[PDB]
Amino acid sequence: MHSDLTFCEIILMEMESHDAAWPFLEPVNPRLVSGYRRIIKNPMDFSTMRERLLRGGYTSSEEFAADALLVFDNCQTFNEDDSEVGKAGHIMRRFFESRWEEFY
Ligand SMILES: CCc1c(-c2csc(N=C(N)N)n2)[nH]c(C)c1C(C)=O
Ligand SMILES: [Mg+2]
Repeated sequence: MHSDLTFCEIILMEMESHDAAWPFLEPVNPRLVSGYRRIIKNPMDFSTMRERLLRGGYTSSEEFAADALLVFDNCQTFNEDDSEVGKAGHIMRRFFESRWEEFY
């Protein structure tokens, strides 16, 4: 749908610009994060969804939502809930779930 994916733009822009978005704008650099490659099989981040979305690489809004949920799953997999990335991921995750349900 044009509408299904016109909305994925709105929310991704809103995540891209959220105060808590800083852990997720770029891919995690495994050279700098010991253990990340080993633990996180499928990395995901906002710039990667942005690339895929501009490219037309999403066919349904469900695919987009899967990529968003994967950012936060990988976050909670790797970081303790009281870590700084962890605290930021809970804010970004709660923002995403609520903004996504407000539409669907
Ligand atoms: C802790 C590193 C990390 C960042 C990140 C972005 S920027 C930065 N470093 C400073 N602000 N010093 N860390 N993002 C995610 C999703 C991470 C992990 C391992 O899950
Ligand atoms: Mg889940």
